[PDB]
Amino acid sequence: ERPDLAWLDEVTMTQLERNPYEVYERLRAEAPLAFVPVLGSYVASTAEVCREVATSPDFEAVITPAGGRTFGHPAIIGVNGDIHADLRSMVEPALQPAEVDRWIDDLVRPIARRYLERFENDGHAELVAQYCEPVSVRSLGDLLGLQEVDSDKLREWFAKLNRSFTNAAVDENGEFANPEGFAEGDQAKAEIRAVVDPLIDKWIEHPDDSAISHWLHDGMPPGQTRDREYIYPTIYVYLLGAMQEPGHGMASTLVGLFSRPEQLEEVVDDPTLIPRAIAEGLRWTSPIWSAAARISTKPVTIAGVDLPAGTPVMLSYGSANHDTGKYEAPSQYDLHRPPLPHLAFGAGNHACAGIYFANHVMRIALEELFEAIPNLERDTREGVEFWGWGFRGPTSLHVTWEV
Ligand code: HEM
Ligand SMILES: COc1ccccc1O
Repeated sequence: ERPDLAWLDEVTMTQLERNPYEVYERLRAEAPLAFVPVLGSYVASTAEVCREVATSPDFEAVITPAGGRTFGHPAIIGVNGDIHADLRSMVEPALQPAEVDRWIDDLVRPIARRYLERFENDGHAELVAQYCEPVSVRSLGDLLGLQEVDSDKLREWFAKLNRSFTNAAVDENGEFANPEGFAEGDQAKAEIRAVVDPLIDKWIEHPDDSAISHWLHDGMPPGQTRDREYIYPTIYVYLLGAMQEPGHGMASTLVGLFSRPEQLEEVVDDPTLIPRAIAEGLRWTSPIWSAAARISTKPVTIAGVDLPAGTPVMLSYGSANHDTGKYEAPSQYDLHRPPLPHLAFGAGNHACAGIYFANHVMRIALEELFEAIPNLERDTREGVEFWGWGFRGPTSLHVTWEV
């Protein structure tokens, strides 16, 4: 429909998943808000357009079509009004900074040590599967009340929900081009129900200090609980992004540091620099790269485009965090970049609710790793591939150390 962008017709889902950067570099220059045919949606590629859409009074929350097919209703990321207010009040207590500070160290640090103890003397490791992912899911899983769900299973669930949620390709008629791509999402949800339904049964009659027990009971009249069908979509929100992204953030940070060996040494020498390294890592490869969206509630003009009411816009925060109007050489990792606002946690009233928790999980994990293996080296016999358009991170991170 937009003639000068006819090249967008030839962009593929696989290309966006393998490497979205060239297409989005072109988008940021030619059309900060652009309809991408294979995604079937407008996409916002620049920091200005992403932040405007995420905070605009003329936009409200929505899930991308494949995300809605995966999570259903009411997922906290895609609802508004009183429902959203209730779901926010539901998840917020255990994420409050003063509360996190009470227990985050006794939570994450023994978990990090346990996973490190399995390989820290091996001299070689694949840190995504052996460390970054297990620490992320074990920390959150224990907080939720899923202590007895093995980290292998939690990692499998977030991988299947990832692929279902991002099964976004549409054909010439706007229909999903890969309809069998949702089946492993459906299978993951079926497995989650068989595991979590008996836990919910128990928590209803015998509440405890797990987060999910508090989702059932907090703020309810005496003897009442939130119906499980009302909270499961937000459980799924957690079992995808909240489980996956701290691991993505850690690993992308390590990859960025390895690309600046002078800066990796600095951080290992002075671990007070770990929060700064993580912040740049999230800017450099944003874990929730283009999974979020908003929908317009009235006619609105964005980046010169007159959008009718009811128009979805995908928020490609990962591209926004490479906006060359904001950063110098944003494709390069630079620990010493001046700290600026970034959009890796989103913006607006649907901005990330778990920032403080997530940053601590990533910080403690990297502190323990560098203490256990100060001579960590990237295994340059293998290259690092990143995968994902909706959610993005390294598929593996092979490392060595002397020893
Ligand atoms: C580095 C790790 C993480 C990153 C980069 C991240 C990023 C994001 C992003 C981009 C969104 C959508 C924001 C928007 O649409 O504008 C989001 C939403 C959310 N995240 Fe985080 N997230 C991370 C970890 C976590 C963790 C560990 C939790 C929970 C313990 C969590 C809880 C939530 C919740 C509840 C929402 C929904 C907020 C709402 O819709 O009102 N996140 N996150
Ligand atoms: C925090 O988890 C998510 C955020 C945005 C989209 C999907 C998620 O699971």
